[PDB]
Amino acid sequence: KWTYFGPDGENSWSKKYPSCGGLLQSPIDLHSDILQYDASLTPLEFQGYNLSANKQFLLTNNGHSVKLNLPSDMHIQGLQSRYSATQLHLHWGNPNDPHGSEHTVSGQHFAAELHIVHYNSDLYPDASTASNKSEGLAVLAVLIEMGSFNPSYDKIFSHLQHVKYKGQEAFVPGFNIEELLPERTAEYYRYRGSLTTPPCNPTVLWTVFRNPVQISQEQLLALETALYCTHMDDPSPREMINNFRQVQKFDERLVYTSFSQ
Amino acid sequence: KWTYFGPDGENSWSKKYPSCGGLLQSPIDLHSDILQYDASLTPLEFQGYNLSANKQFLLTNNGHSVKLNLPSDMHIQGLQSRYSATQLHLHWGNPNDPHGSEHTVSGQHFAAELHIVHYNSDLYPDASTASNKSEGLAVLAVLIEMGSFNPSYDKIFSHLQHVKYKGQEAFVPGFNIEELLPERTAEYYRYRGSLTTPPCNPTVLWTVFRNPVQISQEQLLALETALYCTHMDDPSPREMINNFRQVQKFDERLVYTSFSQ
Ligand SMILES: CCCSc1ccc(S(N)(=O)=O)cc1
Ligand SMILES: CCCSc1ccc(S(N)(=O)=O)cc1
Ligand SMILES: [Zn+2]
Ligand SMILES: [Zn+2]
Repeated sequence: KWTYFGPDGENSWSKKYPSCGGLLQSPIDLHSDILQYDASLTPLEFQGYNLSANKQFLLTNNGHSVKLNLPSDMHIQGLQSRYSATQLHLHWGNPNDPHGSEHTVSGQHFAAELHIVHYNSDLYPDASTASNKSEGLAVLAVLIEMGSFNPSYDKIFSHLQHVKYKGQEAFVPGFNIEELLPERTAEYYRYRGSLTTPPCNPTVLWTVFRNPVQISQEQLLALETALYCTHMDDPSPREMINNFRQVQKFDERLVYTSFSQ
Repeated sequence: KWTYFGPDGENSWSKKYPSCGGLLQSPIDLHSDILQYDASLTPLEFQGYNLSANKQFLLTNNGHSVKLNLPSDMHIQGLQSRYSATQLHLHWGNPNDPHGSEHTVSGQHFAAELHIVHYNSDLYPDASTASNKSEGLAVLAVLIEMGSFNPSYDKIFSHLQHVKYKGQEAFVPGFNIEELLPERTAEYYRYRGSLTTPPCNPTVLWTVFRNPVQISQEQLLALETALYCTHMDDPSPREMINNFRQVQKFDERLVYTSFSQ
């Protein structure tokens, strides 16, 4: 239907998803020439991130990433409208080239990238309806690099073996999703862009935190090697690797920063 | 009517040119994880590059770049067949952002890039026929950085006001094409890839020289302001700027280097 490789990879998405060839596409390279400090960019507030340890949240392998469903009482405060959470998921490379973030900074990929997807619940009833509408979506992006073991990311990664194949689903006990955010969340890049996968709707307000998080080499290896993008009984299995989009052209536009220094 | 910007830009080329969505696409980012030294990459020799100043060669704006036609007696010695020259041309950015190379190195763009296109003349009678056969083409790529004025490049650039519009033709006296190549041509990157424009045929043996050449800011500004993709009489003119493709996924390819450090 769509993939990140072969005949149905990214250069072919615009045949069935015309917005993939339209305006405002993400991701982009965040580089100094196009950065502009904007003192209007104040800190976001993450509300309802501390998920009940008494509730369970659905983890799925959807054949393109691993996604955790989030509840709509979790939201971002600080934007014009409230944006309520719908899901999180990740993008990564492969062990021979372990640099699979979607955004780059001064031309450099990070190892991986987490996206916490929210929709404008003041204007729209659910994420599906908001997804192709004005001001519809807001995604937070965390850049990931190898470093220290990260116990919070392991609250997700410990479940990967239960969602190895496309279609499979596991339950994850609530935990504080703010633990997956980096230091100094007040420091971020902000621009108007798009979903980085089909349908590529140009309806995303991006917030990419300035500082990366760390995960260990073993945790990064697990994320790169645990999943397949095929069904369990597919006689031709494919490993889920390199599930990021290449950077798009971004011309005569700025990315605004909440930091100058 | 494919372009580098807008609805007919590069995410849409695969709608009309299926090889643009196929394998083995160029350009690519040259970075350490995918480099491997190959001691079998011996030096090329450039034969018949010193074109007579008393002869003249056709310069044409083809709607996508500016190209200089080259004579078939100009050839590369050192591949497994003789490859004869057919044309050279360039890719570049724009006046406010002079960063328009096609290949990148460790995620950074150079100002511009020169391609000297050759075809297997042992097997094929012309470059068009060669272009759709396996390793039918060999392209040399020179990375261009903003630096000193370069009198040799100016033997092309001094004619740009005479090929401003699509289809226009000018004559350039012969000069020594080897003066467009960088220092230490024995140091290069080699990989199997494709044309970087439609029809994106995967039939190119690429050689990217390790070292860049320099042209001045004034020479880049001339190149970036002289030319149009449209005909002289077109009521909707379009500036020929940013005529480079984004880098492509490396579909399990390595890039081989003739230098080990
Ligand atoms: C509400 C849209 C659901 S589909 C979807 C597709 C891609 C993204 S991304 N990678 O965060 O831009 C997020 C969501
Ligand atoms: C012989 C093929 C002529 S068309 C052509 C199209 C693209 C290239 S490129 N930019 O050198 O890959 C070179 C030639
Ligand atoms: Zn994503
Ligand atoms: Zn070219």
